[PDB]
Amino acid sequence: TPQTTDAPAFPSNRSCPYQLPDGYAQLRDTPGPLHRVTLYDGRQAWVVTKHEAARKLLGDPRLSSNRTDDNFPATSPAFEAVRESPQAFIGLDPPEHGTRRRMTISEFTVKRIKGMRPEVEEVVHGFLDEMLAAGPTADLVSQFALPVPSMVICRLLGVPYADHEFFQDASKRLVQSTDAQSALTARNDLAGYLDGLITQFQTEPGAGLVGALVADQLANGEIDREELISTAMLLLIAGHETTASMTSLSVITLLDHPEQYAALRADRSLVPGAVEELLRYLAIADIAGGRVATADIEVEGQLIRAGEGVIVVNSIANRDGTVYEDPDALDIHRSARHHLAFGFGVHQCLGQNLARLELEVILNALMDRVPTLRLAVPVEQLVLRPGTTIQGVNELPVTWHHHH
Ligand code: HEM
Ligand SMILES: N#C/C(=C1/SC[C@@H](c2ccccc2Cl)S1)n1ccnc1
Repeated sequence: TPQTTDAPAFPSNRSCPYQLPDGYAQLRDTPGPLHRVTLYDGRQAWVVTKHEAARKLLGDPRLSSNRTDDNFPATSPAFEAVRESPQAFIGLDPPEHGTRRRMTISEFTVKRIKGMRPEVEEVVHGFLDEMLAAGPTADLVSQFALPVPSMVICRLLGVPYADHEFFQDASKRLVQSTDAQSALTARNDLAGYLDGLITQFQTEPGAGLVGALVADQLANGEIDREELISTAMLLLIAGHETTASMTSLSVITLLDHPEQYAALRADRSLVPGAVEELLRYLAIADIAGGRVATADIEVEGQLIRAGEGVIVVNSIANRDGTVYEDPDALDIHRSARHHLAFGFGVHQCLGQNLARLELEVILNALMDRVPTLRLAVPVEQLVLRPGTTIQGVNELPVTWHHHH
């Protein structure tokens, strides 16, 4: 009795940091914008696997972002720690979505991100100062890739970096837990921490976005205290984990494509385009593609019924050869325009240009200060995170030429 199914298990795990899982390549190749999958609990759901259809469905308000809905597509038991939890605007639909998102946009404008560049460069070179002073070997994740965005997002939020070991540990536990209880505990750890910060700011107004939300919107009853906690937690976790993963995966990927890494070093005007290509190619945030239909939607002859879960798999859409010629070739010179690594539409990543700024500063700094950087272990020996979380590696051993 054959085991072939027409609803393969989803998600799949990467076997190479920068390649689609074998099962995803299969979905990429199968014609049609949609494909059935089976989630961890046996429920069937749709995945979107082509680029233009992914944009269209991300733009369709009939695909709700409401994670509290019973039919929202959960890809791991740990999701249940989010289904029964208060809801940042990543999980809201218009019109509620806009009222909450606009409370935070002032910290992520182009003018603010520009103003942050000297501060980001200082943080980047500070952690490189310390890592290089100590000499190889080092774990790039714990010594550089994680602390840099953590320090940056703490200052943006007004979260004291002195507490970094606490919330770095909680952030990891929340995002990578494979059971609801572990994720729920980390959620509650972070919430209790953030609730105390709020009360402190009500005594002594503080800097940063959390300080501003306490002094203004909270004081005016325009955001619930618990929504403020959920909102700060979203930005804190998003600010830590995603950028850190782009750094480690970009280093791995660039060292596996030395001709392009050399071309990048030789002409730094290529770095912004290289960042876009790396974002398209590494597409680390499929876990951010879940949707639930609130009405029937006809998609190129296929029918999404009201109440069905839909996952917009931007990593697969980003390998659509009708948009990106030879889509599985890394090409830092190609047009990676219109990639979906940050989503599309009303929920397109609030932090996208901070992430672009941090990756540019980081790649230039590594090429400037550590041109002899190389992995200290074979790529095959790295441990990749599973497809139920943000893609990446939890450790990245590196070495380099030690200058005394
Ligand atoms: C390379 C790094 C990053 C990637 C690949 C990424 C990816 C994404 C994606 C795909 C979405 C859309 C989710 C959806 O449609 O439901 C999203 C939304 C979001 N991201 Fe990021 N992100 C990154 C970095 C950041 C950073 C540094 C922040 C800083 C706070 C951040 C904050 C957010 C927020 C707040 C949202 C929700 C926006 C909304 O619902 O209106 N992200 N991100
Ligand atoms: N989607 C998404 C996304 C997230 S980071 C915070 C994640 C989270 C997971 C489980 C429980 C609570 C929370 Cl708050 S969900 N992200 C990543 C980059 N930009 C946005």
